[PDB]
Amino acid sequence: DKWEMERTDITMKHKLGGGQYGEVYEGVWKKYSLTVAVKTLVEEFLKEAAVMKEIKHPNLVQLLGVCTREPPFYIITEFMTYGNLLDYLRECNRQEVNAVVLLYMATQISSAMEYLEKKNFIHRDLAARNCLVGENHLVKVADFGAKFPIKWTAPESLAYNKFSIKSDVWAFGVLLWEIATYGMSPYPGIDLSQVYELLEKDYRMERPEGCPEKVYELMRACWQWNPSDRPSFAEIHQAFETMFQESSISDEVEKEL
Amino acid sequence: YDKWEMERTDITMKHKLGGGQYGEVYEGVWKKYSLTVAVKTLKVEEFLKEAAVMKEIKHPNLVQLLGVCTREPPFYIITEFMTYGNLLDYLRECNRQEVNAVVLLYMATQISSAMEYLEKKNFIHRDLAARNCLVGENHLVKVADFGLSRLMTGDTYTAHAGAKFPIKWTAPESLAYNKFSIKSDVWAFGVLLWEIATYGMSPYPGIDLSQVYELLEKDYRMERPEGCPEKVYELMRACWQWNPSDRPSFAEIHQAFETMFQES
Ligand SMILES: Cc1ccc(NC(=O)c2ccc(CN3CCN(C)CC3)cc2)cc1Nc1nccc(-c2cccnc2)n1
Ligand SMILES: Cc1ccc(NC(=O)c2ccc(CN3CCN(C)CC3)cc2)cc1Nc1nccc(-c2cccnc2)n1
Ligand SMILES: CC(=O)NC1=NN(c2ccc(Cl)c(Cl)c2)CC1
Ligand SMILES: CC(=O)NC1=NN(c2ccc(Cl)c(Cl)c2)CC1
Repeated sequence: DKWEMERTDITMKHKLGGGQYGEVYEGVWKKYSLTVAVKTLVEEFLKEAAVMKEIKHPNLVQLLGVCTREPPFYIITEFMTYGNLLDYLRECNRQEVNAVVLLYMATQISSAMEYLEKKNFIHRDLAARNCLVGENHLVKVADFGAKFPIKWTAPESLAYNKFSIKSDVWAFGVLLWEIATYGMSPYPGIDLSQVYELLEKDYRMERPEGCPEKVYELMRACWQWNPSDRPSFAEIHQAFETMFQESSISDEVEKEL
Repeated sequence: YDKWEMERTDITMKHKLGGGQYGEVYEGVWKKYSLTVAVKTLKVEEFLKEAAVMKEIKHPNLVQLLGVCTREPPFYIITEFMTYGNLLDYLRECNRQEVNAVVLLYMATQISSAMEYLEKKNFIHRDLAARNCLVGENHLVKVADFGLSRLMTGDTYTAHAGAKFPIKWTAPESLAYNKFSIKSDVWAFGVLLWEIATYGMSPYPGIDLSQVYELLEKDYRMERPEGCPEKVYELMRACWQWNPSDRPSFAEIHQAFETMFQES
């Protein structure tokens, strides 16, 4: 189909970010001299390729082409010039990447998730390490990959192996906490083998330093024990666009002073 | 239909805002931009007079009209939604180490900037108070007018001159001769300043409404509240000059806050 391209069109450079993403390489799509990202390799691979042709949205990593006729196989996406969000936040300049920016990043991510909610997709591994940063603080959600990230995992997935858009809502709340702490690890110091029983007894992380009340209110809503008591991503996204607009106006008033 | 008219199906109506706190105002969604909005509904000339007034007011610190639905009943007036609600309850509930002196200065500055605009456009507010302001993310403050004398029960509004007045916000010339002007808004702003410095205490605490007029005419004024800076208290007092023409203009008040805010 339209997405198939010759492996010759791509100059495969070297493996991306010290291989921390696995078999994903920096590449050059030669006809356009365009730096791209290339996943190489089995039927899960083709399933991923099949899914990525079905999703398009400003804040989801954009598929550019595939190579699926003979090995080795390629999934080709855009290259995001600032890398993954967790490392960005951990190394950023906090006076440039300030509260208006942090809010902008959460708004974009909730936008991607509302889109996946709308098309009935589930993410299953939402976290800062799975998001990418471009120019102008553009953020796009991606998915790089008995092995959980327990600290991002909703109670019904720990206990019953049930995943849903609502367990992505749970993980979105933890991602908010990652943003608010510029990429600290959640539940600081807490034995991850006791997290399930702590959650069952209504333990949650306290508001991190500097986090706005309403953002923390949304985190706590994301962390409701019942999946059905959690907000939809449409509700979360609406709350963030409304906040982001208020914050942008306040930012301009402040500059004008 | 003019340029503000919007199709009803552009809005998802969700539920009464504050559950009826504000009367026939609903929380809604402007779907195409994923924005929460406030929607005022007619359960008529006065309704459309309000919409017409708001079509002339565009300022960062005033509530912004987004559209109206006037093709068939029920009629809608649509504005933005402010995440943190009204300023009075916000001040009463906030975390004071987060909402500190510089944020209070910032909120007063934004409110004075909105009133300077109303002054320049020759509008009068007539009911300026913390309960009529809204707070948004990143300490945004916007001035609104909810028509609260109709909705609010309690001692805030009391009968006077065949009307309802917030006595403790009302300038003397308005209490006495029912005369309202931008200078009686300047009086109310001084009281609003005192609401801010006290994180939302009721003005003239412990003094009965029956006493307020006589006290003000005999030159009583509220004391500087604990922690309020002296130059901010000086502005309050200038706002509470007995003769309306001795009160400062909102242009002057905003300039004074501008200067203060950048020295901090
Ligand atoms: C090279 C590649 C191959 C495949 C993918 N795929 C995805 O990112 C993805 C996102 C969402 C889904 C949707 N899916 C639906 C169902 N559930 C279960 C899972 C998610 C699937 C794949 C991305 C990439 N891009 C990628 N990968 C790793 C690193 C980088 C990268 C690193 C640094 C700078 N720029 C880019 N870029
Ligand atoms: C939905 C609506 C419809 C109309 C209005 N109108 C005004 O706010 C207003 C402000 C200034 C004037 C100027 N006017 C000029 C002269 N006269 C004398 C008085 C003032 C007129 C109307 C607001 C709203 N918004 C509104 N109403 C109630 C509650 C809320 C609300 C509550 C919580 C969070 N966010 C929003 N929001
Ligand atoms: C160290 C520090 O002060 N962090 C604070 N986090 N803020 C924040 C703003 C918007 C969002 Cl969405 C989130 Cl999650 C957090 C503001 C500043
Ligand atoms: C309880 C308490 O300490 N209140 C004080 N109010 N201050 C204040 C600063 C600027 C302005 Cl414009 C205003 Cl109105 C008040 C600072 C702190």
